[PDB]
Amino acid sequence: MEIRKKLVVPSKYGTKCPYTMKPKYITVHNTYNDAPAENEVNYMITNNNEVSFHVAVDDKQAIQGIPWERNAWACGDGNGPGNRESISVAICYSKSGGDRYYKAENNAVDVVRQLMSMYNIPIENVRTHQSWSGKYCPHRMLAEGRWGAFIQKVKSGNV
Amino acid sequence: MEIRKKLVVPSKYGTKCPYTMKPKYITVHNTYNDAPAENEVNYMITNNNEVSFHVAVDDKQAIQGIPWERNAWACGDGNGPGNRESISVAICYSKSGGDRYYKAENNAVDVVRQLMSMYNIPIENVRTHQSWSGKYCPHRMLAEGRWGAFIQKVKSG
Amino acid sequence: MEIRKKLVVPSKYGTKCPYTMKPKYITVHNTYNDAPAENEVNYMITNNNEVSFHVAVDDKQAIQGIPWERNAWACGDGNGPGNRESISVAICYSKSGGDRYYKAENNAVDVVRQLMSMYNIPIENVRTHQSWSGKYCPHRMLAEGRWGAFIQKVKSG
Ligand SMILES: [Zn+2]
Ligand SMILES: [Zn+2]
Ligand SMILES: [Zn+2]
Repeated sequence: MEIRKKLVVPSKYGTKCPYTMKPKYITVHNTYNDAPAENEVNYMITNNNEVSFHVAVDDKQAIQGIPWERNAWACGDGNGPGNRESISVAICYSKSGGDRYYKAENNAVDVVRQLMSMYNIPIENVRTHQSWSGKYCPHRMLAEGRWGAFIQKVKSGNV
Repeated sequence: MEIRKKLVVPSKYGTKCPYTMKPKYITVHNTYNDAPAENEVNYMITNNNEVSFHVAVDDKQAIQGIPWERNAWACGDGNGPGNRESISVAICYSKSGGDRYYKAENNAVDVVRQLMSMYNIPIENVRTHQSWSGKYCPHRMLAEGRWGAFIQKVKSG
Repeated sequence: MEIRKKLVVPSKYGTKCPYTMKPKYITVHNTYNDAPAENEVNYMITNNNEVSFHVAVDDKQAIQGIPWERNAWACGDGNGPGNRESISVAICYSKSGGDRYYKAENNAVDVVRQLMSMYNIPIENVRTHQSWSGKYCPHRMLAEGRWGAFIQKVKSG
C-alpha cells in the first residue's frame, strides 16, 4: 500500500530524530490507543517530547512521520541498536482491538515487507519492541500470541 | 486481612494517579527495602515524584495509598497496560528477606485474592513487574524462584 | 591477565561510585562500540555523566576504572541490586565484532573468574545487563547466542 508522507519539520530533528541511520532492523509496536494513524502521527510531530516512531498504520492507511534513515526514539533502549538501527512501525487501534485493529495489523504486514525490500532487511531482523528493552509491546500481539503468524505472513505470504 | 486506607490527597492526583482505571491485572512487586508498609506508603503519598503503587504489604499489615480505580506509576511501562490497567501490590522487607518478608509475602497472597474477587481478575492476570518492563522485580521472588508457589497459594489459600 | 587501575579520581565517586558496595553479582555488558578498553575506561572516567562500569576488556588488556567495592551505574535498574550490588564488566568491539571482539570476550572470561574467586560470587550470580533491566545487552552475545557458552568457559578455563 502507498505510505503517506507527513514528516516532522527539519527544525525539530534535534528532538525527534537527531541522528542519521542505516536501517538494519524493523521494530513492530502497538500504540495501545484507539486513534487513527493521522492523529497518532500528527501528535508525534507536534509535541516537544523526545518520543517518536517512523510510521503509523491503521485499518485504512500508513503515514510516515520520520525519514526512514534517521533514528526515532521508540524502543526505549537509549542509543542501543533498537533506537539507533531499527525503523519503528506502530499499529493503531490496539487498545480496544476489534476489526479496526486486525485490519491495521494486516496493513502493517504490507509496510514491513516494503521496508524489508527497500533496505534489504532480513526476516530475522524484524523485531518486537519488547526484544530491545523488555517493555510489553506490541501488547495485543503478545497477549493474543499473534507474532509468529504475523512473521510468517511477512516472510512468505503473497499479500 | 483488613487493608487499611492511607490514601494520597486529591490535589496530588495529577502526579500520583492522574487516570481513572478499570482493573484488569494485578502486578506484584518487591520494595527492595526493609521498611514497614506504613513507611513505604507515607513516603509514597507525600513526596512529589510521579512514582506510586496501590498497596504496600508487610509482616503485620496492608496499607493502600492509591484508589483501586485510578492508575499508579509502578510498572515503568509508561502508558502501557501495566501502569494503566493493573493494581500494584508491593511486598516489604524484601531487601533482607527473612521471616518478616515471608510473612509479608503470605499476607500478600490474601491481599491479591481480595483484589481478584473484587474486580474479577483471573489468576492468569496476576503478573510480575518484570513482565511489563523487564525490571528485575519482584527481585527476591524471582531470585529464590517463589513465583510458582505464590500463584498456587493465590489460587487456593 | 592483569587489570590496570585507571580508576576515576575519588572526587568523581559521587557520580560514578557514590555508594559503598558489597559485591554479590557480576554483570556482563557489550560496549556497542569499536573502541579499545583503554579509551572506553579513559572516557567513562573523564565525563561527569551518571553512567559508569567497573572494568572494560578488549583483545589486548583489561582496565578498571571503578573500585570493585563501590557501586557503578550501568545496569539501568535505578537503585536496584543490579546497580547497587553487581560489578559491571564491559566487553569492547561488539559493534563491528570480528577477531578483536571474540578475543576480547575470551579475555573477559578471565576477568570474570578473577572477580568470582576474589569476591566469592557463584557462577549463577553472573548475569547479563538484560536480566536486570530488560535492555538488549550484551547485544552481540545475545544476537549470536554466545552467552550459554560464555558461562561455561567461566566455569572451566
Ligand atoms: Zn512499542
Ligand atoms: Zn516493581
Ligand atoms: Zn549493558
